[PDB]
Amino acid sequence: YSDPKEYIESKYYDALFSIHTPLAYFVKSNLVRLKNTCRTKYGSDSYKIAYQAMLQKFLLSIVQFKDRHDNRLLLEPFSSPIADEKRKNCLTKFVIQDENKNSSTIADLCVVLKSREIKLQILLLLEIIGLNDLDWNFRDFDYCEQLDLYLDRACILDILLSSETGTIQEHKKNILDKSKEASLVGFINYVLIPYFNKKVPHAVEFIIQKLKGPS
Repeated sequence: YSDPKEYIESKYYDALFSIHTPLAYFVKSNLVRLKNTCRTKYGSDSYKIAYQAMLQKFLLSIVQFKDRHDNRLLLEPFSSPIADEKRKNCLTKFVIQDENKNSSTIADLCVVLKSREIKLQILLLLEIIGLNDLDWNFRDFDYCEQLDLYLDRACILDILLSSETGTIQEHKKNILDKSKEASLVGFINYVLIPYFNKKVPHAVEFIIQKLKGPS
């Protein structure tokens, strides 16, 4: 994808719908390449602004997120064919071609995608926070407010699943396995800390407190 807008649309939706793929690749590879391209195209003076605008496109207000997920919008055709292809590939893999497709395939797919997109939104936010030098805010605690709300949704989702009892069923169970990137603990240890702790360390610390205790 030559056009940067198409590149990031492609990578955001590949990251979301392509559920077996680590988010570490979205961060260390996709976001970095996009940022480079903006650096080159817009110049070192002013690229942060354009980079931010490109990311912000995929940022979901808490109201928009609730609609996307309560009404299972992710099952529906996207008018953009780049996003839509990734949706279809996900459905082909987990709802059409899987022999065990059953009565709880859809609900599990929707919760795996919801858990996954919460993480993606936290990532977008952390990236924007770093760009705008907003980390100091997390010393003693609106993008910062938005991060906070998504962290609430992350751990509530986690608790909801934990309070409850096909290959999508394994992905769902991975959300609560600490050894996996799909879990909050894994998302902290394999993504947040390695790729965000050097910039944004106060935000990372805040995330750890919010999601796990003070320890």
